[PDB]
Amino acid sequence: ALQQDATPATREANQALYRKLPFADKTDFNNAHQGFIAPLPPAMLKGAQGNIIWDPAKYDFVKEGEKAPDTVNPSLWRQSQLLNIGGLFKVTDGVYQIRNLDLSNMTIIEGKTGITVIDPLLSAEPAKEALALYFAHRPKKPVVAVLFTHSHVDHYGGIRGVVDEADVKAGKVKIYAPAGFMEEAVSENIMAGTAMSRRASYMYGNLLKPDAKGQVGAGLGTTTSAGTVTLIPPTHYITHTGQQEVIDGLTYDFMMAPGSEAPSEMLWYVKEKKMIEAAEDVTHTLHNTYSLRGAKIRDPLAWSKYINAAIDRWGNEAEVIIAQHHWPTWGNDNIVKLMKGQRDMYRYINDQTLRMANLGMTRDEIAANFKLPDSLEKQWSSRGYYGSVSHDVKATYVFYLGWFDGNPATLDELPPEQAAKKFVEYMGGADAIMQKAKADYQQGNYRWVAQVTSKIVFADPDNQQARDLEADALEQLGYQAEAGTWRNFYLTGAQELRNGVQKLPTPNTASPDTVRAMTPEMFFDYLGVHINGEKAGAAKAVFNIDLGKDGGKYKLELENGVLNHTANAVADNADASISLSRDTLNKIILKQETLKQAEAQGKVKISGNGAKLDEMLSYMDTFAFWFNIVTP
Amino acid sequence: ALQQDATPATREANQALYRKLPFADKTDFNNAHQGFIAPLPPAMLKGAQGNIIWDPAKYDFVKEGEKAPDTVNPSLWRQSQLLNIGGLFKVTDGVYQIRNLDLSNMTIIEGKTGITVIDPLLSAEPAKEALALYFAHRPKKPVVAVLFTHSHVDHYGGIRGVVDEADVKAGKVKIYAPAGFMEEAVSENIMAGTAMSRRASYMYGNLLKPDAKGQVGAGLGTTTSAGTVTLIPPTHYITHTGQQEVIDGLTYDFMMAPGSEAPSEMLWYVKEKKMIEAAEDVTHTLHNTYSLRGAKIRDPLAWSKYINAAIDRWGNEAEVIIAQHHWPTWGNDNIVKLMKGQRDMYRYINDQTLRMANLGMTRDEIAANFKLPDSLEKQWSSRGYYGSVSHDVKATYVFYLGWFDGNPATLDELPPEQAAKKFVEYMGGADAIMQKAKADYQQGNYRWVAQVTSKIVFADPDNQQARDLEADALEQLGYQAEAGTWRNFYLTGAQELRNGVQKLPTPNTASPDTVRAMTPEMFFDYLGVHINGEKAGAAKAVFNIDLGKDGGKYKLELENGVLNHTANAVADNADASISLSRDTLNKIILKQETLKQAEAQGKVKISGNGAKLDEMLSYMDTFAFWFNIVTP
Repeated sequence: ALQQDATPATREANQALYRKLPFADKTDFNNAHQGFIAPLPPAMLKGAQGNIIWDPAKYDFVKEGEKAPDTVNPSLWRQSQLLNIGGLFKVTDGVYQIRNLDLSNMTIIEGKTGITVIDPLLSAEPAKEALALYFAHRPKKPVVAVLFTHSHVDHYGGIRGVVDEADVKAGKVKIYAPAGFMEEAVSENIMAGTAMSRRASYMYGNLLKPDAKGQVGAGLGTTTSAGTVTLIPPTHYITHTGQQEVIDGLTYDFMMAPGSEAPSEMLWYVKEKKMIEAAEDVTHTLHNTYSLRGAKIRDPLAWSKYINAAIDRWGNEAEVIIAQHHWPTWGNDNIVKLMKGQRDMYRYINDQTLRMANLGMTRDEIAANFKLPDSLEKQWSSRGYYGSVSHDVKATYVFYLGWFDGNPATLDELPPEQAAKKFVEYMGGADAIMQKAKADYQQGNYRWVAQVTSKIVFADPDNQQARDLEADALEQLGYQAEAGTWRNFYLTGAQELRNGVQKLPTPNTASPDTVRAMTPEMFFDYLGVHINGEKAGAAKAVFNIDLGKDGGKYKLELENGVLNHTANAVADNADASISLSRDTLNKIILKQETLKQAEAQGKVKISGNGAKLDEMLSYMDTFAFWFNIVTP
Repeated sequence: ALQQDATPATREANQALYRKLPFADKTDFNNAHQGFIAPLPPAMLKGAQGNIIWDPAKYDFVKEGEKAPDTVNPSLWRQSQLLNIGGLFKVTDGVYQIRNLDLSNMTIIEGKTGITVIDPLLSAEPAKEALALYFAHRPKKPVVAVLFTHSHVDHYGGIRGVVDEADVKAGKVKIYAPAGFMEEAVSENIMAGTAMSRRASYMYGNLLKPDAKGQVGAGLGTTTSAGTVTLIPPTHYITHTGQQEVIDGLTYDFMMAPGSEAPSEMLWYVKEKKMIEAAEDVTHTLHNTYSLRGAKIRDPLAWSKYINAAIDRWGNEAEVIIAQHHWPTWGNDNIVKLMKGQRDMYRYINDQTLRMANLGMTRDEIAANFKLPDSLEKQWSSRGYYGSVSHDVKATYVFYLGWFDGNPATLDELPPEQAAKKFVEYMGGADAIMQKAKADYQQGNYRWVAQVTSKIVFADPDNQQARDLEADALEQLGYQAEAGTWRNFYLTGAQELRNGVQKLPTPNTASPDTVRAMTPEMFFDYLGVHINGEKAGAAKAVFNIDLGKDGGKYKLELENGVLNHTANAVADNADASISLSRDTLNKIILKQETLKQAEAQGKVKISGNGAKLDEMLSYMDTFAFWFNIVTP
């Protein structure tokens, strides 16, 4: 089928929102263009081959002055043109940012000796063209210190595109991260990785075409970079909310996330610049509450209290605020106005969800009856371009109560494919449903049209008349979607409903630096996820692993279709004892080497019944990427 | 209230489970009867106003020898007759337990000077009689120390029914607890308290009659006591996995749960008795993963590693294991066997749910294709009597991925009330659904019958003919339910359709010891949850709270229907300033006094616009306990 135009119902709904929000307030466009020095270099970025790492003109069709197309939400169109305002910018005296060279920004602070780089993007190569752009318009100076606001891959992924590890190991450069950086940075997307990355293709529009009926943006940033993920273990750690550090003569007043355990989130304030580093916490969008790789950040109340603490502290004298994802704000009364609204927003999501949940309302009907106060709804900085008030309220309900709404009629519901066939039966077959869905599509009830038509699709994936009608309803819901994430999910579902899943390349896997940072317990947990519990449910096998002076000894127990691991343990009844170095284990994880070769070359000694080890490894499955999402 | 008999489909499903499990293995009954000394006093434990705190004959119809009724699942009935084996028991030389005087047990260990009490039950009155039943068969000695295993009301609720706080301050009694006991103990059922306690009435069958057609047990125990909930703050804290303590001559080797820097749960090993304290973490049921009042404990993988760490430690020399629930185990071979089967189950739940997730399966689909190995299926200690495999597996998906399954047709559905009206319309009305659902009922498809019949009831709560057919299907699903919590949920739901919800009294919310331990920030958060965000959206007020030495000052900013609070701050221009003692505030929180009554006695002074305070307080709703669960 073909991509349809906007229906009268969609145009009317988009037009109504265009007259609801303060579109006349061009304050954001003025802050975004402020301090502009130079645009981004014109050409794309490639790795060894022609694989595209970044395209500085992927969303050129989102012109700054042009009216929103009938197929794009007028609010998302405004954020997307505000988003593509990119280049090298000057925030204030001696601090500079490179925007729209990734999903996030890169901040460069100048000191007495050299420069300080903050959040060196998700990949090394975009971080390189960003630093080379800064040095194309400012004096050449050494990189003295690097900072990590969060402990996630979109904050540290390009560390060695800006600094050298030999200079970090030689003490020439320092890296500052929160105390629990290493424990949080590794665990981001390891256990549910394949499910998340396939979900991410829907989320960031990688399967869509950048035009008025497809990809347009992601809200928090334009799109993600696809280069090399790099990691250097930090050298200096911030431990408490009252800590202070002197970086190149500049005083950094820090503040850890709500005094939890090994805090992984960080906010600071340069006293001389009067500048708050908002990280991802104070941005110009409602946040998803998760990270780029699915790791959760915090709950709405903790987010709101995190901001309220940063208002009582620094609020009376702060004159600059910068973030990892958007443009700065320069007025003190403007900055407090911004934080105050962000603070109240997250507490409203938290407290009003708990109120209606205590009143007996279920997850979906709380999100329906959720009305924002007039002063918050009109704020541009809290529009759901990345997150969404709808699914954040639903997520807040599932935070306090379970997945279960309490109604026993939903405790053991039928699975999607079983229920669909029973739904189609009770509605009199596909043709009967089609006759009524076609009439609900005229009225613009695309949410309900998409819902019943999916029952036909899940009861019969071969019904192309239904898949096309569901895609049509999915497309209009995407045309009205204000969230770049919601729009990408809707249009990709419409794409794979008309055409089917496309086996595109799968941008490799884990990088050598993330596997190096990976801990042995995680690798053993990683192995247990691949064990087929059905095939291995009757097997028993015990192994001993010795990783030497860089890892230690581990006792592995396979039983009940389960792979347990215990550190600093040796089993006398081990079917086989394996002794290899961590470097040899790393390149085996990187698929750079096989276990069969490393054993034959003497890199792995397997003492005992080697047949048992091969038996366990045959119980392990492989995770195919392109699995069905919008279809069974 | 005409409750049906078991259908042929229900009898088939239950009998199939009988030929599936090792019912001939009566090992659990031997350990349940081991060490019996005396039964519980048959007299009921009545409250001050004649209320029932505990009934020792509540489940006398659950006889150990007789066969399970057709309306009770045979596996659950076996667990329920095991649960009613209560009284004073001897475990090993010098330690004793009282069982079935509460949902949990009370352990008493004899030292050189007196006795040591562990987990003094849920209420003071049962704990008082538990200590009396012990002293009815043992030399009278003073209680020397008290240990809390978890930081929840389930474990400390009856501390002062066993100990006097005067002797605790005078050093005559030491109260041991995990490091972060106080922070975790208070933040349980405060925010979503109303919703959870109402859902709890479904879970523990308090609205059902104790007979074969209704309430048979709660799996983890029979039921909960309804007495005075008390709390005395601990005196000695356990902080690390290596810490050792000599308590009344006996050596305790503690182990902390990993994850935080001040955990709230702990296990220990009494060296001189070769005994492991297993808490709730190694019992004879699959656990809910949450606590008694909703606060979550662990994910399945953390639960597995918790047991596994307690296996590496203490594993090969333990000769006795006791728990806060169920019966001990004595053979060292049997102890490791019990712990290993408990460990591998929770890892199986975690690792196998992530495997099917990475294969693209959704939450409800994973639970439907989830199958255990035969070695785990036969274990009695892993059967789902409290928690269940189905509901633990679904919660594990939500633990890693969100509530959203990825299908865009689920992202923005209709609320349950609007979707139900549209579903019934597409199905040709209620009577068309009824005729299909009546036939489905006779075919045994009770899960699907309750699902669509719920659409009728949510579209028309006054359709008593549908509420009956849904009740019939919910009733058969309860007769087949292996979990006492699921059975109570299914049967309480069917009861509230036939007769509706009968607003019987109220099951007591908070007690003075619980609120007195709350922090001022908690009361302000508790207040912000009650703010009706739509009556107070346009409202604006700033208040100053001063608690003096016992609390300090607080600035209460109130805009956008949001109650912000900031610690140790004053508002330069506030509507009113309130100064009162924390002891007076606790009287206002507990609804013993009001701020108008307290002000009429000079305890609260208000300097400013008191009528503005009266306005903002008028915006707060009262949470009705008896809200609708099975109907809108």
